[PDB]
Amino acid sequence: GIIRTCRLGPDQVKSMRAALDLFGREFGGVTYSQHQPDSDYLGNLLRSKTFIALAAFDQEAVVGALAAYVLPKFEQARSEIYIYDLAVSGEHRRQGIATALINLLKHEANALGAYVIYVQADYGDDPAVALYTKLGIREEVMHFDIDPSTAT
Amino acid sequence: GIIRTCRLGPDQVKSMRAALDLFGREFGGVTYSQHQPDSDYLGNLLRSKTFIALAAFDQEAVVGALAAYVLPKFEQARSEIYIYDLAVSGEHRRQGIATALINLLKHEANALGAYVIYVQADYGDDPAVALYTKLGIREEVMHFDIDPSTAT
Ligand SMILES: CC(C)(COP(=O)(O)OP(=O)(O)OC[C@H]1O[C@@H](n2cnc3c(N)ncnc32)[C@H](O)[C@@H]1OP(=O)(O)O)[C@@H](O)C(=O)NCCC(=O)NCCS
Ligand SMILES: CC(C)(COP(=O)(O)OP(=O)(O)OC[C@H]1O[C@@H](n2cnc3c(N)ncnc32)[C@H](O)[C@@H]1OP(=O)(O)O)[C@@H](O)C(=O)NCCC(=O)NCCS
Repeated sequence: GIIRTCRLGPDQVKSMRAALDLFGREFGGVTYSQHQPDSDYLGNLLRSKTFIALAAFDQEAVVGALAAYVLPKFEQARSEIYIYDLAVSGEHRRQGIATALINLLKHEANALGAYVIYVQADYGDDPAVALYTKLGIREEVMHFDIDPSTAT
Repeated sequence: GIIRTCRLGPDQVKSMRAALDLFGREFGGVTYSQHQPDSDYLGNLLRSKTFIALAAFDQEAVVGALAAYVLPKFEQARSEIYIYDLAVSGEHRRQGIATALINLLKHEANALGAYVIYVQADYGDDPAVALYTKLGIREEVMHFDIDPSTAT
């Protein structure tokens, strides 16, 4: 029960595949565990300045993970970080794991001169909504999906 | 009134600064026109595979612009495109400009193997909401902002 948090680098594709499994198990979409990208693709993601993979380790086991994207802005020299997925092992809930990964993300943001971190949640994901409401400021917005298949 | 649409490259920082002015004027935030990043920063954005700047030209004038981010996914070898800003000159509305830039974005998505394009709107931006409702599928969601200043 000694938890370590870190940002994965491209030497850690093995721990990254294990974070992928955590997502699949926790979101029900094992979508995450078959059809995983090959090792070069994962390595290339971990090499980018614009993708942030964070993990919490129990021993060598991955018990929490967070994937976020850095969005370098165009109107001004500044950045925003967008949390895409965040999961914690079911056997490890209510132990501060999600909060520690978010805390590490803030340290990553500060190093990047990113001025805000933001994350989105569906109506009904009450854990998610409770966590983010404790940690940040809620706004409500609309999302639209567009199919590129219809290009003309 | 011959409109041309294209994706800017790093040789076109001049047209990109003009797209920045269109945003500032159209969103009221001229935030967009002072404090612009320097030319290397803009050039580096235009060099990335992960940032998409699209513009519509009347002569040499920029009359529409769209900034989007490609999000290479981690669970699977695939991508999503996230439209950040989209603006059209006030003297050029109701002429198909926004729709053409979105159409070009779909061609960019198809070339990238991106499978979806998505965009967000505030309750009350009825042009935006009407455009996106004609073009895609609305969902409603929550957004939370987190201040990295509080890292511990
Ligand atoms: C939400 C989740 C990240 C929680 O992780 P966690 O380590 O157990 O959270 P932490 O221990 O650091 O922080 C707990 C805080 O989150 C909130 N919360 C967490 N789980 C909750 C739950 N099951 N029910 C209600 N509120 C919850 C609370 O606000 C809580 O604060 P508190 O203990 O002071 O009341 C995750 O375990 C989960 O259950 N599902 C993943 C879904 C998700 O987060 N986002 C959508 C997937 S991308
Ligand atoms: C919204 C905006 C992109 C419209 O651009 P446009 O070139 O005039 O749009 P197009 O001519 O290609 O397409 C028109 C469609 O958009 C919708 N629409 C566009 N402007 C509208 C308006 N002012 N009022 C109501 N609906 C509008 C309609 O659905 C319309 O379809 P229709 O002509 O068949 O009824 C832009 O000009 C604007 O007014 N404000 C920018 C705000 C924004 O788009 N997003 C938030 C900023 S990031």
